[PDB]
Amino acid sequence: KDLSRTAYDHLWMHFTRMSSYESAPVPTIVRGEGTYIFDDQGRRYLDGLAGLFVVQAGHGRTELAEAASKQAQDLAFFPIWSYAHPKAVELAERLAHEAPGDLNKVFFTTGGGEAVETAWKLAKQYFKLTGKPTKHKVISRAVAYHGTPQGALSITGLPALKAPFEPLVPGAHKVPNTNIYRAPLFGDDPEAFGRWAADQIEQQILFEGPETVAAVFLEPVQNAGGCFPPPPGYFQRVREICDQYDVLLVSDEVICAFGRLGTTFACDKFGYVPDMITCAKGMTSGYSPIGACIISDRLAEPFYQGDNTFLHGYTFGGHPVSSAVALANLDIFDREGLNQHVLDNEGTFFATLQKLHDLPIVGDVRGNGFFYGIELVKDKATKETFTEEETERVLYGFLSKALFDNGLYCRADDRGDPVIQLAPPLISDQSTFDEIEGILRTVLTEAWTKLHH
Amino acid sequence: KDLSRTAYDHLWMHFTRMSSYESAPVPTIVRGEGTYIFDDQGRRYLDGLAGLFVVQAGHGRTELAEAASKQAQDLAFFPIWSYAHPKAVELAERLAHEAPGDLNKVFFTTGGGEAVETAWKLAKQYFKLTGKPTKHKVISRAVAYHGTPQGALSITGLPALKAPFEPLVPGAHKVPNTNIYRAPLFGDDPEAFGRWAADQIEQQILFEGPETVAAVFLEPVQNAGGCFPPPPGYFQRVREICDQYDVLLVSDEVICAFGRLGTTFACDKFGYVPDMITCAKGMTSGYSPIGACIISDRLAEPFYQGDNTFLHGYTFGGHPVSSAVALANLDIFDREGLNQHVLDNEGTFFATLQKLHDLPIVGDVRGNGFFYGIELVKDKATKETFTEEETERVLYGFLSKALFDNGLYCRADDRGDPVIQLAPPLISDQSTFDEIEGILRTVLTEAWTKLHH
Repeated sequence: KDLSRTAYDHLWMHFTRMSSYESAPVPTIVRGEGTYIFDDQGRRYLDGLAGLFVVQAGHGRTELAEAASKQAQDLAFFPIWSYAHPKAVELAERLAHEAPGDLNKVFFTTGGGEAVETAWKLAKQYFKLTGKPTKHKVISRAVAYHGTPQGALSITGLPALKAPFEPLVPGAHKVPNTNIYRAPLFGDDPEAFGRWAADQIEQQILFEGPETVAAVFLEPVQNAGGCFPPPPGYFQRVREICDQYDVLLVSDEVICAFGRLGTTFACDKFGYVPDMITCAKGMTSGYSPIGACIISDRLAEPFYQGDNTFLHGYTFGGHPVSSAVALANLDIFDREGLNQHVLDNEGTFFATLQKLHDLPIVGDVRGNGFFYGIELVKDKATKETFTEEETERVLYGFLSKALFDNGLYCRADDRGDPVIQLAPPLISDQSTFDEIEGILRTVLTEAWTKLHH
Repeated sequence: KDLSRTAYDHLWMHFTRMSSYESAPVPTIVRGEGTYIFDDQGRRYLDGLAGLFVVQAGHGRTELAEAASKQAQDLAFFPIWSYAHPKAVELAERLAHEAPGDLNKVFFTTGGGEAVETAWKLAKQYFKLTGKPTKHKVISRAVAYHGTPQGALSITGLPALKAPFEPLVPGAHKVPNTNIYRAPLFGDDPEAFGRWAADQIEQQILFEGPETVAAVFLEPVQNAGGCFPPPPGYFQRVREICDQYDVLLVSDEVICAFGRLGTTFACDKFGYVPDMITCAKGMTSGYSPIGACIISDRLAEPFYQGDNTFLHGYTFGGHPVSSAVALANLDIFDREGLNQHVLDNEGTFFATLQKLHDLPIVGDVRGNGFFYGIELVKDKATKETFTEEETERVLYGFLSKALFDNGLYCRADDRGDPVIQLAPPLISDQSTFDEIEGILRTVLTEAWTKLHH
């Protein structure tokens, strides 16, 4: 009314229908502690998304706050633009050490979209430097989100995010996602489904001509569309196809890295080695912006000869304070054994959510690690979806309001989506899982009453 | 212990020829205080670029370090994705209050390129929402830098940054810059030159068809190419042209805002009101990454009606810690009067650098505020440029090494450029200006001896 008004008048929120706050206060979060956040009235919510798949270590970490002030006092900013500073160097070494294979070169960004832009640009120049100048196209999955700058947005697979802005950067082609719950083919045969879904990458390579294709971008577990884990055999086949056709595999780990799946790099959870990794989000548990494109030495080789230069960069990539905070965050990971904690508890988290399958609105519960989706349906036997009117009234309206009002934050850009996603802080335990399931049961029971069956 | 091997092995530096560090140490900056930085050997350097046109208030600001820890302990991260947090709201209000006209809506980013992407995307959607769907093209100046994600990169006017990555986002067209020192026409008539240079924007709009053109992107003072201030009457005429043809004017103030020219928004230094401002860099004096696209209420209006949404965003845009730090930085500005300090000292800074005109290698001294370029030439009478060999040996090699070794940091991405640019912290004073001139005189005297006349 003062500050909800100030927000509506000046703060253009991201992925927000701003008219929603014409005659309703903007929900304003002011404090977090552990797994909880608090609004400007002191109401408490379980942070069911860890902010935005970010706050791995939990909120209120004095050690990360003090890491920031200690570094800012000493050197808050100097560019890594033909210069180094110690924390960037130390963090690049650490990330390289954790990364698989020969992924030893770290190109810092501030965000994930910036990292995706980096990976595509690097692929293009790599092929120019190695005598394959027509290699430029990229492949990614339907419904996947890979960011919003216009190159990343080409790789993105959500038409609603793209249609207002087209034309974008040429060369981005789509293949099916691995949502077996709605598979057009082989939904009853996970291994065949995985082989089919991977083989569609080969088909698109052949369609466009392999000498024109540079890269394939895949999340370990796809977020947008509603949390799709990989089918059996999928990544091994993708790697084989990329090898065969001289195409680079980019693991887009902006969500999945830094323990979300119980490993530092999520490609290790599924046993594949990509050519590049994009990451951001949980590198600092969100405490200071930073991301990276981590790159195979094989790719870097030509750029490190003679007068060659990757004429690319970001003012704030590799920022001293962010780098210090990332290192302190990884120290928390190591000291508290957060990656192992996630591996040791993924089974019970999944089982706790799966209890919701006895509700008539719940069609599917799926995920991996500390990352799950609960897909809502109008009828479980037919997997019937919602009408446009039901989506507005029951999902955007009733469901999203009810989850928040009953103490569970888990809706941001996806308020109108029929899948509820969860990605709480990695310090979450059985008590957290129980609190989540209990609120979901209450709210999903009520949601069913809002549907005309 | 020397970090040079760790850096070469893992830190892919931005805009860097990495082979330069195969058999030479990486210059490693570890600490800053005020206008100075220190390397890991304890040598001290004047920060002649304020890092990267960033560190407006100077290094070692306890106030900013403590602002970061205070906020991070309370709420380090929550997304502004259909939610607000108090520091983002407060900063949006403050930026809106400082911005001219009806520029009251603040769309936060982390970086400048992200902000430029924002502005172009917003322009495209705006025109779709207001029944002008063919408006999509952008105009910008030759040799201008507007960022590196592939939409921003289209607006960028440096072919070396673009050729390896083409094709980019269609619709970006170029017009002449305002480098009066090498004007083909009106070199000794600034007013005529200004009219001419603005008129070229109208010509390009006509060439492409006004109903296909969305926006014009211009820095107040152009960085790349070597510091080109606007000629008299230029921006007034640009604003007239944009109004006539229903094209949006975007002031790209990533370098120029936050006191670099003596005002909070640099468009105010030159007396024009753009439709959008892009900014980043000095918002926090670089202490924590954040930027913004600041937007006219007239542009926002259609997006705030009904179901309409700008489906765009960045995880870390408007970060709580960055927002807190930005507010504390603006507090320093207000209490110390840094904007006025720059207005009061720009004349003597410029006059001090102009003393270098008596050197035979110095072709031009130009700039505005605390932003200058010193253009080097092989012959002052003819304005003769350097050969490729001279550029490598004398500029990339001798000059850039000598500047650093004599105590002046002022070379990053531009080590091989014939223009030396300067943009020190805004706390710089006459002593700083004299220190700069003295080092430049030493090094430029020596550089002349390296050239075969």
